[PDB]
Amino acid sequence: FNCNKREGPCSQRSLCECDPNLQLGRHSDQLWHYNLRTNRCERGGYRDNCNSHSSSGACVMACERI
Amino acid sequence: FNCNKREGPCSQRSLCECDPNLQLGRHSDQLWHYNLRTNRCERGGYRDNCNSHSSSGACVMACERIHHHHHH
Repeated sequence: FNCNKREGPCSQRSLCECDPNLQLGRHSDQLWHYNLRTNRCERGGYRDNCNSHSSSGACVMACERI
Repeated sequence: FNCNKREGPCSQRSLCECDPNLQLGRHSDQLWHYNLRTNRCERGGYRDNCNSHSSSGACVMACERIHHHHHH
């Protein structure tokens, strides 16, 4: 399933299940990513990685589960 | 469709059809948004608006390419 925002769409799956450490595009400390091991969003994102989010609240809604 | 990223998911349509001027979350100069009238990705976006993108390339692919090809 696609993880590069430049190369195809990002499924709802991809937003949370893409490895956030894939260095796709420049890194930004103003973006956020979901950590599937901890079930928490954390600061930082690679801007062309499907698992990169524009805000913490965007990431929480997209990916964090109870 | 939903446009508030904090309150629900963003559909593929919402990425491109949400009004990019809707002031949902704090503005960021480094985000991008899609202008549906001109079919062009432009600089700036509001962090909690579904039409806010992490890079120009992300916006181009989702909106100038995919949405523009399919939406009718």
